Amino acid sequence: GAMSQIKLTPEELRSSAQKYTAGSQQVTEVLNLLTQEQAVIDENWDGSTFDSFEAQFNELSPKITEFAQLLEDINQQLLKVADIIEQTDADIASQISG
Amino acid sequence: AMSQIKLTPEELRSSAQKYTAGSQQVTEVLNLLTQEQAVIDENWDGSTFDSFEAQFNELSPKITEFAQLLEDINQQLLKVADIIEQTDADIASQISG
Repeated sequence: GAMSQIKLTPEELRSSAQKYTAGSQQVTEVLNLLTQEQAVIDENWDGSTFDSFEAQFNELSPKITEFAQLLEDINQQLLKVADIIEQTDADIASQISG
Repeated sequence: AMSQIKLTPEELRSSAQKYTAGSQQVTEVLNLLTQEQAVIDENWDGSTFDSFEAQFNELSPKITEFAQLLEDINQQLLKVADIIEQTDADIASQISG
């Protein structure tokens, strides 16, 4: 099971996790910023010139939100797994006598 | 249809900069974490992480498309700013001359 299958240490799992949460946050910020820019362009440039970019942005936008959410979910899984593994090491050290 | 475009060339260019910067940032995150997904895959035997792998893989091409869209918007904003800037110059010269 996992104790056999996982080769990353708790520390390695935590270092990987940090990359995912930082990327989640960065993606969210980009999307939030450019959502505002899209609205500014829409309001301050009358007509249909950017209608196709508007539709494409709006179609992709929820995928970007999902991606940010996925990256954060992965951070949480890796942190939780790291804690379970670290406690396993401690429990073997305390409970096993060999 | 009004002809008026309320954003000035300078304003259009400031917005374009945000699109291309955002594009780069999204691509960097996808690059870094594509590589980290392969680390996890190689260092976690079996199928336990398979769903997170599938979820990442399904979204990845959309992320690449998004980053390209952002670059495309940048490019067209710069093009429109240049058209407007010439027009502004031609009107200013016409009125002053």
